[PDB]
Amino acid sequence: SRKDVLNQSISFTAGQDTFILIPGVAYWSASVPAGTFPTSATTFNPVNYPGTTSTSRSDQVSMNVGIYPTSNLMQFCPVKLSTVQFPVATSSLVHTLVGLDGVLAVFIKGVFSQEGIQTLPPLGSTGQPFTMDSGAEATSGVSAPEAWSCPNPNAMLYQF
Amino acid sequence: NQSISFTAGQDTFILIVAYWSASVPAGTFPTSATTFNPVNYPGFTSMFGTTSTSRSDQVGIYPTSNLMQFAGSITVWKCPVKLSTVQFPVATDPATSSLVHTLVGLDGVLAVGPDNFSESFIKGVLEGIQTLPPANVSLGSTGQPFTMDSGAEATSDTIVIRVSAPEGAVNSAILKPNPNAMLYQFGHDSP
Amino acid sequence: NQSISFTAGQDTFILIVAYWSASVPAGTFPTSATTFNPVNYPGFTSMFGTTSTSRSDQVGIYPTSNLMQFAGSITVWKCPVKLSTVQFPVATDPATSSLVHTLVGLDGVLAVGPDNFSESFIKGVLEGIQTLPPANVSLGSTGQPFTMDSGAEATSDTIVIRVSAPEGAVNSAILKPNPNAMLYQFGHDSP
Amino acid sequence: KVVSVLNQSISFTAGQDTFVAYWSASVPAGTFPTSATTFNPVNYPGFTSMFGTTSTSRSDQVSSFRYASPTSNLMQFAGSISTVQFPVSLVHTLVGLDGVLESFIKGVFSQEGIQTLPPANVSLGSTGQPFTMDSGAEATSGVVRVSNSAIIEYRPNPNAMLYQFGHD
Amino acid sequence: SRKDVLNQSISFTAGQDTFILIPGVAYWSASVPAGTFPTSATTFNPVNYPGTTSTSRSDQVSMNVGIYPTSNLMQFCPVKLSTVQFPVATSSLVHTLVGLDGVLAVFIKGVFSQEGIQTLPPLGSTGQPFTMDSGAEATSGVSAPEAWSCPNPNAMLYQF
Amino acid sequence: SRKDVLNQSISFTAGQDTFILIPGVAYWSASVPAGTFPTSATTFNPVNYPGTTSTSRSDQVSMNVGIYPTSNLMQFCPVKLSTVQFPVATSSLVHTLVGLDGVLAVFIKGVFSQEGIQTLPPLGSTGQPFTMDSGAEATSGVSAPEAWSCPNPNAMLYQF
Repeated sequence: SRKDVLNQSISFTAGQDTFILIPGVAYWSASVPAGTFPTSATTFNPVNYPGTTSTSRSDQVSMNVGIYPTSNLMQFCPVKLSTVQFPVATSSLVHTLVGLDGVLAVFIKGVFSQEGIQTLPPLGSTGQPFTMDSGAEATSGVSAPEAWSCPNPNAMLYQF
Repeated sequence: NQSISFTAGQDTFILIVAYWSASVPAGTFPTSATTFNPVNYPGFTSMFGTTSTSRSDQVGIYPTSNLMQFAGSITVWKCPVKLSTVQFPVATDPATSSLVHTLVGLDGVLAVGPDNFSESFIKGVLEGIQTLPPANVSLGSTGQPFTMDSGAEATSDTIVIRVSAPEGAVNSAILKPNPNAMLYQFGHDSP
Repeated sequence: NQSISFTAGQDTFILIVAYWSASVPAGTFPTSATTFNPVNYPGFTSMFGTTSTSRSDQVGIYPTSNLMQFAGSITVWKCPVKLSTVQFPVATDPATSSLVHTLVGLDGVLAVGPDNFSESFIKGVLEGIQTLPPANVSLGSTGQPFTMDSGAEATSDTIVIRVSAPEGAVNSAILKPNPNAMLYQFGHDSP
Repeated sequence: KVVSVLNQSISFTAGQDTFVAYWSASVPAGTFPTSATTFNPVNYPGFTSMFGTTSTSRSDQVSSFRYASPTSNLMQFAGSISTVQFPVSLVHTLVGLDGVLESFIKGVFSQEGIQTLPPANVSLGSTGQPFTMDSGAEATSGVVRVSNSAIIEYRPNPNAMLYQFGHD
Repeated sequence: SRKDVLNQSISFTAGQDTFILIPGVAYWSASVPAGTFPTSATTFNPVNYPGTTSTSRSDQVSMNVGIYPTSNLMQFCPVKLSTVQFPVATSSLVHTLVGLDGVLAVFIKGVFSQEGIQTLPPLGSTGQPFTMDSGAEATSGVSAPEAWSCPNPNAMLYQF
Repeated sequence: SRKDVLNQSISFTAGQDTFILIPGVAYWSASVPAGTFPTSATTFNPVNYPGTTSTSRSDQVSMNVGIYPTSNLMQFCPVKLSTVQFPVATSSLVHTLVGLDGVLAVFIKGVFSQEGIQTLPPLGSTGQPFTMDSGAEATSGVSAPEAWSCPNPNAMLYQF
């Protein structure tokens, strides 16, 4: 029933090739250097549509982002969330993510088209091409040369 | 695909990923230690690589026997196989509960089903998974009746047969995405 | 046309000009040295002469085996064969680059294809060219996997079989203009 | 059963008028190509894993074929958008090709031994080509004007693993 | 787009049996003696519709000839261009021509119905019944007892 | 019958004052330095509408050029062909050209309005203010501070 909007502002990365990707989480853009692709060393910590613990957030319970020029006129994969079996030398089944390999390999007009999760890897043994994250628990769950999308009987969304 | 022959005294249990021919002596059923192997598809290891974690980085029969060996059978029931989960509490330091995989409901395999094909032979008719169960976990913890072993991953309805080769029988037959890789340029769409 | 038998231990690779039965041991695939011969058509040498340069101067199967030898297979994929060209620079005096012929894309032959017929056997189912490659040029320069040798020209989809004769098997079957010459007076026109 | 692209940002050489994905050179500004010039082409991503690598590998995965078919700012920009035979013996050569011989802003919208044309130990003068193929190194790939920064169903082989996802 | 016409005049061969055959090249008629057929020793050098090197002519890029009496009233195969493999004692693939065998074996009213090439053989080993030619490079690329037929953006034909 | 067109592209001479002048020959522009005029030392070698020897070209046998900006928005005489008598100390009559004196002496919007010859001088004694040329035989017969115009019975143009 939500209608996520986020008038986000950027000063983009001059030089660094910003690779922008994409439920509260608004968008994701690890900043990669010039010409290259996200290595295993590359990571982003997201942005979120604003408005708990990572053991609580279950208490309560669509596309077409656009990018528009914040600047003047002269300075310029179907991914699913898998998991992993891995034998231990102490057997588990924990989360990993495939499909990121379909990200590294495939102006001013701009483009419009279209519990416990905090740290996923829970690299390399996970099979993820690189490392995510969402940072601290409370605050979260294009080359330069040199989000607008979309209970229980005791929590707030029940009325609407 | 290939062309096959079976040894006397035994019956083989090939399944429909469509190559695991478990085998026990003639008349018998699989055991706990019944633990077979895969003999892979036409063209497999190129598709999902030599690297284990790279396993998701792209995303009837007829006899070959003569006639005066008149002896044999085929038998197919069927049972559904569901890959499910099972936890177990283990007194580690501190004590843990490990959730692991299991195929369940298979036990129609180990016995006669009501539905069948059974007359003579000569007419003819996720990431990380290696074995079920994997290492360090007992088959007896699962309660699924047997393990099936992938082994070398550098090499690596559910319908099972029962072809019974009695003693002194020649039992022989003809048995059988991410944008990154090139397969989009091979990919045709859904109609 | 004729009626044939095959030796144990081997599998033959007959092709569809429709007579070149390459043969390797049982289970194996052709080699570089796999180099077969033609066994010609009904009535050939009269048509295109005994003279080499005069080669353009006019312009299923069923078994023959019994039953208690119950053993065998047929296997047919298919792959297209395209006669193409290949050059190569050779340090002659002065150094030359010789363009020569090659059949390319054949390499589906050397492996399992997805599409097939494979169950038991007993049911049944330009000017100058001599060999590919010709003389004085290496097969390794071409990269086509094998040579096929015409030999004596005074005697002289592309579909290949795989009939596998295992050890101790009786594997047997029934296998198969210019105005100058008289054939205009034989020639009927296109409809 | 048949089997079923480049995003690349590039700036062109200043003072140098510029002609798998593309194979075209740059001349001096206002000038034309001659016998001295070849071009090192570019590729599609990752195709070599699908194609082949060697000095014998064209035709190991796919047999044959038929062919269906501005990074700068407004302050620094400038500029504008077979076979021949011979005595010493047969060499391939593209024939009739010679006829190749407002301003940059508005952009453009439009639709083995074989490593050199003319080949190794072979001259250009017999061939009538103005321009030389080089194809880069064969170890990576192979083959069978703008004057300031800017940007097919095949007959397969059945052994090839691409063919387990082909269609008619 | 060409419309080759050639008002050709002949004084024919009295005695010698003239065997007249047939892209600029207008017609071809090796003159053979009385009664016989073209031997391997027989050759013609063509005529051409008028209006370079044999390494240049690529710079730029339909039937019914008739024969009409030039004289008074009392004095009187689907061929295709093949090539040849031949092993060398030094391996090549060079041009030859078959179908000429369909030429040697099958008045005044007259008859109307219907790079590097200079020397082809590049005889006998070629399999040609006889020897062509076109003569010098620049000037070219019926028994007596005793042609009217039918680019690149830098050469002249581009406008029409 | 020809309709010469030539989509010519330039990067012009920054600094050097390009003086652009004007049958296959498309245009002519000797590049002269800043402020000055073509001296005797100044020369151009032409461009030509594309598509022989200089003793052959007789084998076969209208205005309004326009100039249009190839570039962005911030980085920026009735002549007749005479001849010459000259006494020799060895008497001839060879070619020279007058009217070039009416060339040395008289933005972005752009302007639209309106055998044996290879080296002519065959300077100074010729009376030409400066030296032409057409360069090699086969390939041919506005200040920066710091062509679209318009036989014999044996050559190709005879049909059209």
